[PDB]
Amino acid sequence: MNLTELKNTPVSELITLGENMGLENLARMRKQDIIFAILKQHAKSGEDIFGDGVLEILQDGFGFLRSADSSYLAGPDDIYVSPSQIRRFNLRTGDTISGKIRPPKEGERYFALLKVNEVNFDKPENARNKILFENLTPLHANSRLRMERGNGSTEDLTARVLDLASPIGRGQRGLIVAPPKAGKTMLLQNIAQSIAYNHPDCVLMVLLIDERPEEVTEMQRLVKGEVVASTFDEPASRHVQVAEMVIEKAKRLVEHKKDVIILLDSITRLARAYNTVVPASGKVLTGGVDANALHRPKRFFGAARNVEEGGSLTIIATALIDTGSKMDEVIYEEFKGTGNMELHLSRKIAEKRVFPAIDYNRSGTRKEELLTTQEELQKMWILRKIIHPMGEIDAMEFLINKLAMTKTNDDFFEMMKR
Amino acid sequence: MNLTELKNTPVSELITLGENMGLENLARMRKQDIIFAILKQHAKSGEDIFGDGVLEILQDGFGFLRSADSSYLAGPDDIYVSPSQIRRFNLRTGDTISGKIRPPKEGERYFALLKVNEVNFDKPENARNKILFENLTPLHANSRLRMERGNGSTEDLTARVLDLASPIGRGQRGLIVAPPKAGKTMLLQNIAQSIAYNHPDCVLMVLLIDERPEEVTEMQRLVKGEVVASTFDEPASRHVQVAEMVIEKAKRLVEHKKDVIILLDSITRLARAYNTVVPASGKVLTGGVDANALHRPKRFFGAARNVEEGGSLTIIATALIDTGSKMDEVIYEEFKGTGNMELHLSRKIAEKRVFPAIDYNRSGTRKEELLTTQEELQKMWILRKIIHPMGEIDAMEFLINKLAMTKTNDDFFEMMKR
Ligand SMILES: Nc1nc2c(ncn2[C@@H]2O[C@H](COP(=O)(O)OP(=O)(O)OP(=O)(O)O)[C@@H](OP(=O)(O)OP(=O)(O)O)[C@H]2O)c(=O)[nH]1
Ligand SMILES: [Mg+2]
Repeated sequence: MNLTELKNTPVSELITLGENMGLENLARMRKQDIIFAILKQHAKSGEDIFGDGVLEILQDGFGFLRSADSSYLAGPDDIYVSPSQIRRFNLRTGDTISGKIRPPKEGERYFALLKVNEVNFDKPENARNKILFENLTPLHANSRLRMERGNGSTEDLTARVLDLASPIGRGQRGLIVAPPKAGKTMLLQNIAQSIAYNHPDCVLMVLLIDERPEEVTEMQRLVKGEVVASTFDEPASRHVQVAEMVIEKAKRLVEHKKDVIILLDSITRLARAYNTVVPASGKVLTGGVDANALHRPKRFFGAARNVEEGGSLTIIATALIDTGSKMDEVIYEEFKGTGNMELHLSRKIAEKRVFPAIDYNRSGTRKEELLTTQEELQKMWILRKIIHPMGEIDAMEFLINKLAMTKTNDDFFEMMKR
Repeated sequence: MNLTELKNTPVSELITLGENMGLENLARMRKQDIIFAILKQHAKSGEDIFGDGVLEILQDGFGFLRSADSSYLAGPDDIYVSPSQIRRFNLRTGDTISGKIRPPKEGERYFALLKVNEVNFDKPENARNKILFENLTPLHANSRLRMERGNGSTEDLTARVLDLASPIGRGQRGLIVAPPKAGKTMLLQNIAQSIAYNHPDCVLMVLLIDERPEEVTEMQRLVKGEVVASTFDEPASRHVQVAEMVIEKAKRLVEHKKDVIILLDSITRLARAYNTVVPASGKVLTGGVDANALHRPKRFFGAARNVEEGGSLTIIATALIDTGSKMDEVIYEEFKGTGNMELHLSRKIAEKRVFPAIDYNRSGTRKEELLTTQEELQKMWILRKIIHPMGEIDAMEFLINKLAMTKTNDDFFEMMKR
């Protein structure tokens, strides 16, 4: 029996399946309780069960395989694995493990792994000789990630506008400056769709911190891939835990020669959660924040890199400014010159209901010549020269108007070449 | 007899009933005590006493059927339900149980439930199979709640202004930012009347926290619905208990595919009560608040959603700003991004005796395309474009002057189009 099959099924179908098996009252308790009871009954039946999850090390030394469909939330059905297994097969937090599951015997409040048959989509033995994450050297991004949809639809307009504004490559550490009511989500959704279509091989995971519960559903419906989020109901501990699990899973994927892309929703929310969770170091920085608090956001953000051996790790993050909270621009002043590429959004442009509201003159990337070719580089340079004089809002209007008349980016290339 | 109808009777009628029943004193006791005495005297002869109430589950195992007449205050007349009944029918806190009761026996001082005949306005068997609230899928609000009644009276001006400014829908999570002496109570009263008029099907509850005793009675005599309040002369535990009972009752009602609307007089007062009642976690933010504390009010605020299966939970809570306290400031600080609808009251417009004192430029709703039609949305955009250059007080004066001339918002749009 497949645990993920039960998890993916709707709750009503789970209740009906349990009632067919029996168990009497099943509707009232949560989904995790339902799946736990159904799994226990099926194990009592005798048939072997196969389950998969993402491993995590707890402070007690034990391992837990959290599930992605629950946004890595601890639950009664969370498989728990002894440190003996971790010693037997070299494992750490973020690893994806699939195998047969032991029924919960006396003293077993959760399910446990009997035999492991898959580690990070690979055999257990082949995971021992892999190299850690930052043992691999950091290298400048060189392989361009093309996120032009190419269908000519209105959705592709923002993708190509950001592409000529500031190209994004594999392994880059992007940064988005998003004032309130600027279209941050309407940009993230398009970026996620472009990544999922143009580059299906790369693993796409979306991390949302301090989000509204209603937006999580639309994010997880629109994005083809893995969406994990922590709403504002959950404490800062949950935000930190989900962020750490996501970054560790990405690092483990990179170590396994996989290419993974992370679309972080907000650096500011993560930094606030980290400031809340960490103990005080005895020194209070400006704005009621801790020096040690700001370190772990840097640890999360700096993992974006183009590994010369196994692939890339791209982390696109968005910054919140002019929110009113002073810790927000404290975090901004911490990350002034950290991102490889920076895209700036403008509130005044968004006021006229013309989108995308970006500042083309400000938005740009460093060492762009590596990602693009010579012709693209000089074309971008002359475009910067010619749209440099006119105002940013008129610049955006002219850009969207001109890209509208052109089917693709090459049509624009030939248009400004004449 | 029925306990609820006895509770609804005035105190003098209760004393007369106790006297003609042949019971002495009953004058200087509280309402609950005289109710208990009357119930005991009638129970000595039987006649199958009835009673209903909202279930509050205590950690010891058993529960109590509180009444909304006393705003769920603990009293001698509360029905006592044993854990056996809570186990036979799956009952959680907030369930509305109605049935016959039995007189207390030797060794017990509370009336006990004898035979349940209604749970959540439904048969117990049907209520046992309901899906839990947490398993329901949140969604963006799409069904509008039109405040305007079209009467043309000067009271409808506030409703029409608010319909133009920040449209609301079933399942919204609204926030009213009100400085002191701006007119929040009158606005809440008007919203309650508009809801009771236009949408009689929705369940309307008005929750007042730390309110003055006279305002409580004013709201109870004005609002056509359920009003539960806890005055300032009560411990913060009382505020916490009342808020939790209200939210649990709302969740149970929503589980039955019902639309529930909750108007919260102050999220700031609720946050203060939670901060007082919660144990200190050792990390204290600016102003003396505990980061652990604000997790509980947020869970109250985050329950507002539009359930995909059916029903919705609208929560319109007022936030107090510029009250002269840093703790209230940080409480509002932690709550900006949670709401999908905001309405900003202005003291500058209030001091000129121009009402409603609504800051039109700084107030709005998120994703208004779903609630309103295309023509309504474009007309609203035209009006916003017209208003935007004006100052807040001039804009509100002009808007109210133009709005009073006609009767309905549609005719106002037609006139402005010309
Ligand atoms: N059709 C279209 N709309 C765009 C586009 N780009 C931006 N927008 C609009 O910009 C708004 C999105 O802003 P968000 O980033 O979602 O809001 P933020 O709070 O900054 O981030 P968050 O969603 O919390 O993570 C939406 O309008 P609101 O009604 O929510 O703003 P309004 O609320 O003023 O009515 C979008 O419709 C685009 O390319 N096409
Ligand atoms: Mg956001």
